[PDB]
Amino acid sequence: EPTYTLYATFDNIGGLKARSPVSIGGVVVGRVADITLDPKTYLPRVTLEIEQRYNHIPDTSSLSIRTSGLLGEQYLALNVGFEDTAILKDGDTIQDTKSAMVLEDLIGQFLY
Amino acid sequence: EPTYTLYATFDNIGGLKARSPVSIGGVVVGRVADITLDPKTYLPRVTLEIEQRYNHIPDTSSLSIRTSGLLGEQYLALNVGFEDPTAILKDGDTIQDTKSAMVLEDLIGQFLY
Amino acid sequence: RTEPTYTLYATFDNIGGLKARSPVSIGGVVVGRVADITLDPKTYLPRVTLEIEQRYNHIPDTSSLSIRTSGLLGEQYLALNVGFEDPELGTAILKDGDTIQDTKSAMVLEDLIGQFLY
Amino acid sequence: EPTYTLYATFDNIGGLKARSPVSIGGVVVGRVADITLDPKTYLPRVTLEIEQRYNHIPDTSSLSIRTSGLLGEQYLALNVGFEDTAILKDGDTIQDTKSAMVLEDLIGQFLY
Amino acid sequence: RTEPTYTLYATFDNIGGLKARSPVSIGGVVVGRVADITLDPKTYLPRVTLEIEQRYNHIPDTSSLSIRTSGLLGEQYLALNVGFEDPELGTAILKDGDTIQDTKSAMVLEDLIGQFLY
Amino acid sequence: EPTYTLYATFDNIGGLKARSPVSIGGVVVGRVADITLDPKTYLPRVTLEIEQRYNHIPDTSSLSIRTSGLLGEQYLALNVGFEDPTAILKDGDTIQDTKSAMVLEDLIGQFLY
Repeated sequence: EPTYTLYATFDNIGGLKARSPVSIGGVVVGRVADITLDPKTYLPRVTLEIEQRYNHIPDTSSLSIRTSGLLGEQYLALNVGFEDTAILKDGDTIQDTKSAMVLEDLIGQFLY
Repeated sequence: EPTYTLYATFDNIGGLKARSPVSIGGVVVGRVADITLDPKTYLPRVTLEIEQRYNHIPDTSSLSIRTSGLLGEQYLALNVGFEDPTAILKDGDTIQDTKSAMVLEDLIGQFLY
Repeated sequence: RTEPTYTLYATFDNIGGLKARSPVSIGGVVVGRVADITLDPKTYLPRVTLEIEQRYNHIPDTSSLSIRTSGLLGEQYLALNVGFEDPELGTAILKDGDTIQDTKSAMVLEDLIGQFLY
Repeated sequence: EPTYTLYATFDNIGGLKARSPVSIGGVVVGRVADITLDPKTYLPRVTLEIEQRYNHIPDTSSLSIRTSGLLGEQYLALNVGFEDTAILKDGDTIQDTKSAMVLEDLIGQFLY
Repeated sequence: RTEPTYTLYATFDNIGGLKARSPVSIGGVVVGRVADITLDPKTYLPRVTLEIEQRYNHIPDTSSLSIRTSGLLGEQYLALNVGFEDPELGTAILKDGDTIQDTKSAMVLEDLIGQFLY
Repeated sequence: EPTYTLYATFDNIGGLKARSPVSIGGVVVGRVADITLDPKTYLPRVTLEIEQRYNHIPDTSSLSIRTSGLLGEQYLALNVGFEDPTAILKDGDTIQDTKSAMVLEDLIGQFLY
């Protein structure tokens, strides 16, 4: 499958790494190609490669970083948004992101 | 065993994959043959193969995606529904009634917020 | 050589992870083995066949089976709970080919989570 | 080390098996030698072998069945009772026992 | 060849499972490595030496370190949190040999359990 | 490193064994050399060997038995106490202040009852 490039910035990518999958409905449609840290914002930017056969994904789509079972690996959940506006293609950015949970933040929540 | 085909659409199939089992009462009656994503709806469509000897399963039946123990693998729980004046499923029929895999992050967000 | 056994049957709603050769415990002591599991072609209910060591012959009908797990990531097993022997009436002893009417099906991790939350 | 025999009856021995240790203060002083089910009571009877160098253990002592960490193995916690009456030796019984927890009873407690 | 780095130091109360070669993450992206851990012969406090890739040169003094775990049975790592750059005053940039004053020590499983209960 | 001897008595040492470490601030400063059970008190007495380079540890110091992560192994957390007009520990000294291993069954019994 040829792929098209997508970019996304998160506050915290956590356990996500190069080769991590991109799922829709839990089906893998692509892969984290590279992770790097903005020289200026010190915020991580993910580069995605999405199989071409999933070409009709809207800009209103989002990404969440998630885990696969309890001790699972980290993956990216692409949530397909409503169409009315455009469609993503090599070089487009996903605006709407949700950062990995931080186990220590949940323990501090769950206690305090 | 020869098998008969069934189809079912979920919002989220999570860890379910090709060759994942189909259980009834925890007894394996079949296998996920293929998972693919609807070209139009971007919703996963599961193709099931059920051993023929389990032919009298009604339309009011459901599937849930479940895990086998805590760190288990994902499987499909077919719940045989009550039969009443609908029909019986056979090669090519669809199961309307589905329940998508749980998402660890949604349960933690529930349990906290 | 091997301990000779007697056959017992039970029907559950859901046997979960239980399989052929799974043990049968009393007070956590193994007294036998799941011999076969099969799914009724008509009731779509699993029927378990048990082999119990002969030396445990005085088990009453009022006895139960629960499907349980051995620790958190454990294997599945059958807990046979010995019921009380009533001298009033109602209360015999199980022998080759008897059925255990009182069963409890495997717990379903998804049902516990759905309970615990909703 | 030569050993002396001790016996004990529990309602439920759970995951305890032949060769399981007998700890005092978390120090191993002996071993489950055999487990068997009373022909009449259908209650498990444990046979223990205790290293001889621990000879001054009173009758008022108890046994609890416990687990070593979360996914640990099962062991027997011998709790040394007060002396005023006697001392255990080859063939004596420990009256005071506490049966293994049953994971399904704790889940039913924790929910209902 | 290898990315050249700059040295940073930090003192914690308790470094827990953190060891030499443990990573340093920003937003979960690795920017460096624990180079050495040693215990002050006088303060009996652990002092960590860090090597940060040069290409991350614009980190402010108001930045912090927390010792964290990667999933539940994970390995220990250092979360460097980039602080705000104040144009009023008080707020420089770290260079070879600077110290990170703001630290948070490893969590102690026994302290969480003692909290959660008592 | 040459080492200096220390002794300490706990109610329950749990999973702690010979060769278990002694940490300060999570830095290993020594090893459990031997565990044995007092012939009289039936209480476990731990013999510790501490690297000599950590000689200035006060009597008001404590030991706790702890676990390294959830499924971790057991180790001894030496907490250096505040020094005030007592003394310093050296080959043969005893640590009064101890905390015995947690017992999973006691925490579950707390958490429920």
